[PDB]
Amino acid sequence: FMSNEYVALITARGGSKGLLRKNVLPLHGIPLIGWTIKAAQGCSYISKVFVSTDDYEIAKISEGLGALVINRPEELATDTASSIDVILHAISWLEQKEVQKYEGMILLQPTSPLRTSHHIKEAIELYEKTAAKFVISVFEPTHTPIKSYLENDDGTISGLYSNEAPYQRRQDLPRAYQPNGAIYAFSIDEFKLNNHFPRNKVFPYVMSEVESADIDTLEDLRKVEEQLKIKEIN
Amino acid sequence: NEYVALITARGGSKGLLRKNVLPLHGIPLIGWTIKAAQGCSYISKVFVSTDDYEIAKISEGLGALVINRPEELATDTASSIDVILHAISWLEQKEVQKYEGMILLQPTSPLRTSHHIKEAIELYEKTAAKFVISVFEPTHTPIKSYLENDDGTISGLYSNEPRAYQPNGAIYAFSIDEFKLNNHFPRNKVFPYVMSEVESADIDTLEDLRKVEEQLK
Ligand SMILES: Nc1ccn([C@@H]2O[C@H](COP(=O)(O)OP(=O)(O)O)[C@@H](O)[C@H]2O)c(=O)n1
Ligand SMILES: Nc1ccn([C@@H]2O[C@H](COP(=O)(O)OP(=O)(O)O)[C@@H](O)[C@H]2O)c(=O)n1
Ligand SMILES: [Ca+2]
Repeated sequence: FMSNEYVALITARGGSKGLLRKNVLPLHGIPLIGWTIKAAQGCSYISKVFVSTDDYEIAKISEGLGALVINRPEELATDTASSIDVILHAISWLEQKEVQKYEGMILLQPTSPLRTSHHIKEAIELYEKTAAKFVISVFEPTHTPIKSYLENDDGTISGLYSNEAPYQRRQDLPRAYQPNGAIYAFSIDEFKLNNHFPRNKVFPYVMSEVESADIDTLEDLRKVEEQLKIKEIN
Repeated sequence: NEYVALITARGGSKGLLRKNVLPLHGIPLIGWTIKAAQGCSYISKVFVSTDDYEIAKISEGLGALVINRPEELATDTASSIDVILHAISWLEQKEVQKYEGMILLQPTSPLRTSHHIKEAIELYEKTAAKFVISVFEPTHTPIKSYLENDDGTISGLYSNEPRAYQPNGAIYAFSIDEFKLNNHFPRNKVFPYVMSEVESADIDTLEDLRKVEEQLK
């Protein structure tokens, strides 16, 4: 169908495998998660923004900004909790609590603050243009994996893709992509058919390595702060 | 075994302007590679293949010999094979000395030292290799990436999910005679010279150059 509706889902847990409270850390005057909430809200194609959280501060920040809160069960906020299970829970919550029927879900990670409304807009346009079942934001690494080698038992090496691939121009080879975790745009119906992410009609939404920045440490956060400060003062 | 170093440096670039001649810790970028080739005992002569006046002036000034590269071989479309074949042809006409191996070195790898070149040539001799290429093991293994299919879709490169190496572009040590009979890089008896990710730094932007400057102070 030509006319489709989209819902944004932001998954942010309180706990972490590190000694960092990532999702609420200040970045250029606002909590980290705020950059992703605002990117979703700023996009014309997004009807509603939902934040799935178990945390009081994340929920408070989210509601304050105008996003809707999906109260996530304890089991789904553990270090062992599966990405699929959180999505299925959010799909279930939406089907029971939200009257609007959505074709696609735009899953967005709070750890990708350089992914903007413009990136979401473009990813949804690609999703529609290609008749995709799943659009994932990716980047082309500086050292492309299509030009890599694998080690043989005798200690020699051979091209992973082909024998001539490591010596060929990157432009003359199929492109190899690395997902950056910023955007996962998928058909809600196709996700709950296999109860997992679609395996077919998967298209890449290409972003630069610079815009692919993922927050894991205070250094990652410091680097992005400087980048935003540099764009501010020029 | 006698070895000739070939440094391929074109004037043009898709990104960073005058890349090969930009200052890095007191020396033009290319000078780090010229000096790393000259500092290695196994290297008899150092040649710089360029289409550029500035690169040639810097190279001659550092004592390297200049191979004047034709315009078509300095384009964005120009093949790696064609640049090497041209240098092989130039060497066979303009050089009385016969070399068994060619050590192809990129000026964009300034953290690759004489020590790294010595070790790659030692591996080349010890293994009786047809080809030795400097590599690194990336933090994100290439086997876990996606490959773009013909219809525009993506799927896992290797499978839907082994030791992987990524060439860093710093050193290519191969037999000249063997390269001439194949008109391509050897496909067998290829051994990896493993370097760290940190020493595998490649200059493409002013940020890459600034990062190397900082880890050079
Ligand atoms: N079961 C989980 C795991 C991570 N996440 C969130 O997904 C983002 C990226 O996860 P991450 O790689 O930083 O992992 P942790 O910080 O949770 O150790 C973070 O913003 C998490 O808050 C979640 O919502 N539910
Ligand atoms: N057709 C070409 C392309 C690159 N090169 C050189 O190969 C090195 C690395 O090239 P590169 O991958 O960064 O691409 P460009 O700088 O040419 O855009 C540089 O020192 C280039 O000057 C060359 O000699 N002939
Ligand atoms: Ca873009």
